[PDB]
Amino acid sequence: EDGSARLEARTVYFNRDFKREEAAQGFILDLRSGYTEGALGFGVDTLAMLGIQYAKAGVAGKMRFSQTQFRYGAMLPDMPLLKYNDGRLLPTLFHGAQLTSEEIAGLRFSATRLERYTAAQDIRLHCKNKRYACDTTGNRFDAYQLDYQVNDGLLLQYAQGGLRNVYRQRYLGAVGKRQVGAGKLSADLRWFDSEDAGAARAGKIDNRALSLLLAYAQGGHTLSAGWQRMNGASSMPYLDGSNPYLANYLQVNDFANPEERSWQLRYDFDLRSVGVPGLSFMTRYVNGDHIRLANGDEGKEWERDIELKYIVQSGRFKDLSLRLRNATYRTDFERSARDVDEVRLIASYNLSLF
Ligand SMILES: CCCCCCCCOCCOCCOCCOCCO
Ligand SMILES: [Ca+2]
Ligand SMILES: [Ca+2]
Repeated sequence: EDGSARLEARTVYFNRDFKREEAAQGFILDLRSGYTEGALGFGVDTLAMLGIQYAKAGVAGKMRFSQTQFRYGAMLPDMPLLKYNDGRLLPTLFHGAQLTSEEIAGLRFSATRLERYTAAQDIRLHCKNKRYACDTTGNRFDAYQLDYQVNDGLLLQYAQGGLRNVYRQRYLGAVGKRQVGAGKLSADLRWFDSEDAGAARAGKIDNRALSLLLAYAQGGHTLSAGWQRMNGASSMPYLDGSNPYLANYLQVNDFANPEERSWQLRYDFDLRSVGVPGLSFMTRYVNGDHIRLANGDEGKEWERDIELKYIVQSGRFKDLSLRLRNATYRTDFERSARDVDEVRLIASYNLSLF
């Protein structure tokens, strides 16, 4: 790029019913310099965050030549093996190195090694509901990825890596949109293959994760149907501070328990068409079963989400975002412990500093 600077103010109220509620104000500072002039360019990236008391700050250096770029330092990774999580006050912060290269157009290559992270400690296996032991650590996290954009309508994805001494994971993706005929048809195919690696600090891990999402969008209306399936002894592993990149990753639950199968229905409505621009509505529903409980029994769970988003169109407060997120989640196993109603209210404003 030729830079960007982005001061973000984030107001979030969060209510959970099992009761427990929280309110929070956050500030995210994101500065990406341009590159110095000359064949090999240099620049700097800086993250600063402030919450309520959380205070955190990052720097990364970057170089660039041709269509290739390297970065070292503080980082928000966004990729199939690690989707950084956007669902608390201040994002997670990883530390390490990233090389990307796209010298042949439509063919992108990426490599990434992560030493540390800040929710400033060592990288962790996500564990937040049991199975995988908590505080399972890896020395580093590596990923390598190849993106082939076959056409305007189709993108192929391979990726590979893992948390050293916990797990290795492979990934295939295929995304694409197609006009047909007044609206636009979309398919999103994701596959993950994971197993324990090295010392197996978590220890035995065995999982294949498949998800498929299909959408049809015409006017401001969008109907989406998803299908997700887990195979093997294990749940799908991923990093603490990330979300698993699956079709049925919802507000509260990931549907990625062992041997779990689930389906989703979702509807998105943009009311720019009814003449209330900046007003968007969403509702989705996932049903899951076939969970192999440590019990020996089968588990069933479902979740329904409702969302409202409003972007003010004009005024001093123009482009401020109001977002309402509601989750209802129920199981037939460990009901007290994991049933929830959740309400997230989010007010967010991005000031461009340039
Ligand atoms: C208990 C009803 C809560 C909200 C009612 C809204 C009904 C129309 O909106 C559709 C999405 O809401 C689904 C309701 O969630 C809990 C009941 O589950 C129904 C599954 O469709
Ligand atoms: Ca600059
Ligand atoms: Ca899980």
